[PDB]
Amino acid sequence: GMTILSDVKALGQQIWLDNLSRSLVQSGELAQMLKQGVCGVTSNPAIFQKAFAGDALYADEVAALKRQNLSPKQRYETMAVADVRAACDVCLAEHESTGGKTGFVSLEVSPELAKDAQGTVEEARRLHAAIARKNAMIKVPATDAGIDALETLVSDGISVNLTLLFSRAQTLKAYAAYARGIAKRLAAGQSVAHIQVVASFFISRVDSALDATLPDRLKGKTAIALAKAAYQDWEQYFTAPEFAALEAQGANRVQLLWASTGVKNPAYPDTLYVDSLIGVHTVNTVPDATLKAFIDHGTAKATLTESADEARARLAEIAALGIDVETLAARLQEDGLKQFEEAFEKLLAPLV
Repeated sequence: GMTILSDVKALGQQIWLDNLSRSLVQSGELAQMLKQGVCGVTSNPAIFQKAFAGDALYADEVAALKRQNLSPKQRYETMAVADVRAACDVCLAEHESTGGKTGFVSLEVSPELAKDAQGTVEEARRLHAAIARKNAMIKVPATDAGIDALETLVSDGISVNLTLLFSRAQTLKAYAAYARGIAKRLAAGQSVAHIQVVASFFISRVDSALDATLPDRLKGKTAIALAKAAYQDWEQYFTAPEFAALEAQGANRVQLLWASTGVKNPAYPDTLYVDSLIGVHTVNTVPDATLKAFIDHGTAKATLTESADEARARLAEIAALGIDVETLAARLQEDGLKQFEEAFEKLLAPLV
């Protein structure tokens, strides 16, 4: 039942909604969710493409914006920033109640900037200022350029959702860049306690890529094993003396956020990813149908750290089979960027 969301909070994990639309906010539904245990919102270009295509409340907004001399990208941004700002207002009470630790809404920069660090910094600063809310996170793909940009944006005091992570190595690079930006701010005497970063590590895409050619004992197990190993890396990185020296001064840890947690293979229970990845100091962002499934028949248990030994053994067998998870991660990130760009171009076309 609905109290499972509160039960999961007690285990140290926030559950966010992986969807955003003008009607979700305007109808009052998002505000009711924030009272009933949803703790934040994520968007991406595919989410907006579907929202703009299907939500009736955009029609008048598009007609108004087509009366102005604006590029399709600025039409999109005016609509998207307005939804994000309205959602931030709904989530603000929650955000402020925890000292700025919860109640975030994420807006992703243009996919065409993914390999341009300076362009990414420029757009992220601009969108941060345009939303004008302390609980907005700018979402930035975790390419090498994105990790460069992350260090700068953190140095600038901006909260970031680093997305399209599939790699434990790349995630550790992101932690190091975060720590460099935090260290810069502390050395300059600037505040850090309100800077929040999440590392959105994708789940279902890994199993979708590998399962058809895996042996039976491994089907539907790789993504969870990778996530469990990533969380052990996280514990080790953030408790080490180097980060402890920063956390003593007010720095917040990065938190892992499980994304792509809707189950895509009907051979697996629809709550598989949410049930399997609950642990302290994490987030899981879920599409509506997965949130519904988890409320109905999910289980709140501290599963993320269970059986870490078996996770390691499975990842060792994945390597034994010749699957290089780092090569896979790069390919999955590249594919996700192409897919997001496809969705973005599809949403721009009706805005010309």
